[PDB]
Amino acid sequence: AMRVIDTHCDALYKLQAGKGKYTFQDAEELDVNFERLIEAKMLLQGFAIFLDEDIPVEHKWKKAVEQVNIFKQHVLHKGGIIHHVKKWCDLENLPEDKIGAMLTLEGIEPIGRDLDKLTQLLDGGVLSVGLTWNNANLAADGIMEERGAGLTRFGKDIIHLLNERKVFTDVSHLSVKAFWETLEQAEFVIASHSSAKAICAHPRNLDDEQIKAMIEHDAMIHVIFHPLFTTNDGVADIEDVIRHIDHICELGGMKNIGFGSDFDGIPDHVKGLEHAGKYQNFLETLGKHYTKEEVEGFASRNFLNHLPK
Amino acid sequence: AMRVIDTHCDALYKLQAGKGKYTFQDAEELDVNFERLIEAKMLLQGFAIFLDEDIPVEHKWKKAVEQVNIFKQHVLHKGGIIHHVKKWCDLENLPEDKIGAMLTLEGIEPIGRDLDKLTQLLDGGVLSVGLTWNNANLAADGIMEERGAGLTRFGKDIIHLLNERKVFTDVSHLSVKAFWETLEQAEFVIASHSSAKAICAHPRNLDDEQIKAMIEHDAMIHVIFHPLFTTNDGVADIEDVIRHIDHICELGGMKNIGFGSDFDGIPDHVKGLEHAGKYQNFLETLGKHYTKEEVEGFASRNFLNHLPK
Ligand SMILES: [Zn+2]
Ligand SMILES: [Zn+2]
Ligand SMILES: [Zn+2]
Ligand SMILES: [Zn+2]
Repeated sequence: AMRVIDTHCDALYKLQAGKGKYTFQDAEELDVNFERLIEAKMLLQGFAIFLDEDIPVEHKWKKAVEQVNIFKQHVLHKGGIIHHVKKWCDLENLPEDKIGAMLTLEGIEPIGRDLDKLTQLLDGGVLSVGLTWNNANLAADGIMEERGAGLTRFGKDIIHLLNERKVFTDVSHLSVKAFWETLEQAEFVIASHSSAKAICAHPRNLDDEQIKAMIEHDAMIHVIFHPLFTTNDGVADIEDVIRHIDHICELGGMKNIGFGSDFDGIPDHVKGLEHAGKYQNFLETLGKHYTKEEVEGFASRNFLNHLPK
Repeated sequence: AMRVIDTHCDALYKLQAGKGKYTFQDAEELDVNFERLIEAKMLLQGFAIFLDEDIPVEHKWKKAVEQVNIFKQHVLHKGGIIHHVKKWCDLENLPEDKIGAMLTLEGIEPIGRDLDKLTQLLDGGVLSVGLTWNNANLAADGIMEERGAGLTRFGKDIIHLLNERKVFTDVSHLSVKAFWETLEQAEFVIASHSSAKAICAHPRNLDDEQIKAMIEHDAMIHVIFHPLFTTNDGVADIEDVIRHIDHICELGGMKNIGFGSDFDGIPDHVKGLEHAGKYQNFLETLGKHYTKEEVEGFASRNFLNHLPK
């Protein structure tokens, strides 16, 4: 039984937007639903808290908390199997029949200038935080901001707290400058859903020096199943995804690769990776390029070897 | 009788903080109150919209609308004499017995990332906009942010809107980088309350190169009545303020100088200038140093030669 850790899906965002017309148990419009987790044989799934950039700055904090309660009410205890991983020890002591679920924060927009709002979310079980989504915010510039500046003092204050609380600092949407400053400050670095710039040149992807630095830093790179970041022409199959894994391995990152699908946040899908239920198929295909020992590394063992401590 | 244009006071912030306790007509706590505007022979006073940095992000818009309402309800029409300058033509056509009052925005924090909220403020009469106060925000870094970055996409979009609406872009608290990028983007530039760094080396002040650039751009520099920005030692009298005026004149900016007191935002005052009712005393001292025609330039004519058109 090849169990799977996936670091990033947008199920919370989709449920929230759905206004009840979607049930987490079996909605077919959700790449990540309860049935599809079982079928994926998930060990752990990360659920991102993420608000539309058009949610007014003064409603952000309320809508975030709402997504959290959607998690607590809809996702948790589903079928008596979904278990809340609120701390890394909850993960290391999870049963074989239970599936772990954790919360992650995709941009700090919901917290304004307030570190107590962040502390609240951390007390709620948030185990990974990305300072930015695509845009400039109070902590740093995201990757689509042309200015591409690094961290503010507020940003550094945030990371200092993440370090203190054994929470991942997620660089996936971070500007190039922010990424580098973050590596300097953060103790536990992850890229929750990124691929390799050398294979697909989207600004969102990691260049070779950044990948080497991640490896050197002992950080995790979780490759994304989004075709816009997989191939330059934006149309991709499973083999295309594998070419990104190949690239990171050739840079020496065999032990630093995991999966970060970005399921439910995908406008278009990779052929054969249409939803979390297609996971074991993906692993079988992967298994023609990598030993089972290596695939298990990508699937869960690398991540489990990199828990904040 | 020489009339006075002053581009910047914090009466709205004080009024709001006073929680109804301060009457605009004559409160001693208000550096700019009605009786003192009369004594000053004010022609036009700028009223800044400014929130404590500690106001949570989700309440900023509300607190700002509060200040606009304070302006409309406590300031306008007082004595049948205070007249709303909502557009520049209201200023050039002010009836003889009237005193003009205009709104300005001291940092774009209250609008979140919503350009429409800015459009509302502009429609309500904001005629000058500083992108930042001291801190990083969604538009640019302020002068006290270590990162010291320039304009974001949002900041550039704001300036385009200000250009189109014939509104001043105010660089008084902008980071050095943001200052230079703003001179590039903004059609109508002002420093609503800033002095000369060569005289007083505070980081908020303008160095000779910046001043020469302001003059070249045909921008207005309004000298401040804050001791902290007036003398290196923080203790100042009227003659100390005049040194800044002299300095700018020497750089060739006699026609680009006006006044920006920052009254009501000053913990300790320039001796002799403790409130707006001392303004004529100020002009009397200027008159030792400059012809009457030159003093009228600083007091109002210069600003009146620089209205956005
Ligand atoms: Zn997302
Ligand atoms: Zn995303
Ligand atoms: Zn102010
Ligand atoms: Zn100020």
